[PDB]
Amino acid sequence: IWGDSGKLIATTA
Repeated sequence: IWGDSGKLIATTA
């Protein structure tokens, strides 16, 4: 996981 643990969609925010 490159950022969020679950829904991995933290591109701009």
